[PDB]
Amino acid sequence: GLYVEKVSGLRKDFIKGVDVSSIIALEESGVAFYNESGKKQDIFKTLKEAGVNYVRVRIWNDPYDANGNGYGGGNNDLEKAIQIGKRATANGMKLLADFHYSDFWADPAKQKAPKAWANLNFEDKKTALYQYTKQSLKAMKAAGIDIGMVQVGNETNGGLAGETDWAKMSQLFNAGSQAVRETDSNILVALHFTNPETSGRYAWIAETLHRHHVDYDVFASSYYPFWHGTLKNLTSVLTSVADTYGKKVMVAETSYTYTAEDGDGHGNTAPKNGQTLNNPVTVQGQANAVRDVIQAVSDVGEAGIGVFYWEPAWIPVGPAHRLEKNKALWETYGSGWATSYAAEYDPEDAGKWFGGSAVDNQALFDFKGRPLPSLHVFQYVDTGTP
Ligand SMILES: [Ca+2]
Repeated sequence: GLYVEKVSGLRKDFIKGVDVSSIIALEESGVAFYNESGKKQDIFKTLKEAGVNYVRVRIWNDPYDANGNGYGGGNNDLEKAIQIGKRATANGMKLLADFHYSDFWADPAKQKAPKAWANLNFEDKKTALYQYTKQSLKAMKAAGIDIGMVQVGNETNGGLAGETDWAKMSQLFNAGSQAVRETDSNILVALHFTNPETSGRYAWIAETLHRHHVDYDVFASSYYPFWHGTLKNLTSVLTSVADTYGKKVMVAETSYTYTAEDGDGHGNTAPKNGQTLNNPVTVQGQANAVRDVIQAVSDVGEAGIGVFYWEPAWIPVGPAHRLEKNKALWETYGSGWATSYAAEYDPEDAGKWFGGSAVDNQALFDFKGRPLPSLHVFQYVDTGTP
């Protein structure tokens, strides 16, 4: 019994995607997913029947230490990207290649360059980034993966591949963009930013990108109601970018908590005090959250092309009361957000906060790998619930 009010004015070709980057690590850890009926089934087939038509995957250059131990977080590299890509294509879903251009998590605070580009002069790093993108894409193409979109960077609010100067950042952006353009004209190029609540932040970035002639088609944004202000602001701030620079807009990342419980043993990101919780922390609440973001992006008009749910299947590898036994898995398969081996690259965070999943209570599947009714949100927004 899940209610979802039809999204008014939702376009038929609206992108409904999910980012299941951790799916491979979880699978190797023994985690399994089922369907409505309760029978074991490939998550990708389940996602398809749910109305999902796009899949996002993060890609790190070298998410491993000198000895080959994954930093965790899914150990996402070009290899896993292709594995995931192939499966998505096999299920009639486009792929969104999200290049972090880093060996590990990239966000508004961490934009470290791949160890390989560690000490390279800007000129050489620029050409390296172009090569990497070009090779990576050609590789995916060879595997026969349907690539529909490419993200040049992840939440590049203040940096990219060790670069923090917007003049040099723009050049790296075009470098990656150039590779995409040469690979296929139909592929959309997107830049990803976050923190839309910051007064005039997106307006400034849009203008800056334009001043440096950065060639991109989609202006993507993250959206987590816990900290990113109101949906009215999101819609508004994105509409400006669209109207003023004629770019398509979209939400690259978003999610919500369906339970306050942590069934993994590793403390979760939400919910917590100080965080904004406009919807109840329940399956219905989570569905409302997603349905509203879709509405918010749709209200942008022609420019709003889609929404991406972030990690809807990063469920626990085992019960919370097996912490010790889980730690083993997280460490061996990198099925957690980070492994101790990531300390060499990020001694700050992952260095002494490595562990399991922090978003298992924000998935569309339960702790047992079974789909929650909130997974049907992707269909209901079209018609609604009887
Ligand atoms: Ca957890």
